[PDB]
Amino acid sequence: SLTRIDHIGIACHDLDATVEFYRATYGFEVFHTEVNEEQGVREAMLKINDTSDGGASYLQLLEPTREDSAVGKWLAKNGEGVHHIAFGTADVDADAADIRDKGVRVLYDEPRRGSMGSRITFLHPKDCHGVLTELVTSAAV
Amino acid sequence: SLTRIDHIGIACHDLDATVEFYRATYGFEVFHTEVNEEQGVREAMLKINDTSDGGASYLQLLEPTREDSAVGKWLAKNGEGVHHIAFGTADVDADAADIRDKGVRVLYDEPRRGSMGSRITFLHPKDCHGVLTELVTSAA
Ligand SMILES: [Co+2]
Ligand SMILES: [Co+2]
Repeated sequence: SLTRIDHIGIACHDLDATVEFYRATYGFEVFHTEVNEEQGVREAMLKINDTSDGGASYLQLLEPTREDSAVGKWLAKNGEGVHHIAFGTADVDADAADIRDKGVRVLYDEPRRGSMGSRITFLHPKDCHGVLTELVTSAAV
Repeated sequence: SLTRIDHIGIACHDLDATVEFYRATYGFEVFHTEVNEEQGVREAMLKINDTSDGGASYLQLLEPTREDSAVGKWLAKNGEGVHHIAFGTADVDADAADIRDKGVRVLYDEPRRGSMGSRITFLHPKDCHGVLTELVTSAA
């Protein structure tokens, strides 16, 4: 079951400049930063609030680490801005299987590693009225 | 201060078809629907979760009622997709004034009515690294 907005993915050319913009303008601190070599992105999560399902809502600021990354190619085409939205669930595997069975294109055959040890998958934006959509389960405890 | 993600604003050609997609695919349902002739939209709010500041987070699906709308013009140029993000605050007026004073332009000189009797304003996307950013104070 999708029970929260987990994050908004925001692509930027310069992660350190964009992080400083969110910090200086709104007072939002970096919760966690990491590099995902497989995706070719450096990410900063800014925690905005906690959620009623036990999770949290973040801004996920993303910079490409190389030209051949999905995010680097998206930025070259569209400029900086909102890249994707993410919904949280206790069961990414079951939800992804349910949505694939409805005919939605699921970009990965199985969930992959995401921010802070999460497991994630994506839905094709052309099946989601133009919105690149991520499904997220937080790290297991 | 900005204490939650209040909503994601998603522009679409056909609100009813888009709502059915979110209902059928994710099991979301419509919390509130309204026609706003000032903004020139029809909008549906789908409540996804409650938030730790006492508010809630929504998807806001927006269809144009006329082509001379911020949203109607944006769809012609961009196609369907994410149009804005919105942050909740207890005092939209105070936070907009503080943010203007930092050099980020505010699109309205005074806040306007938004969905569900909220009080809203927007920050200029070219001052926000390409993200059209709304500030929202919910009704009592
Ligand atoms: Co993400
Ligand atoms: Co809005």
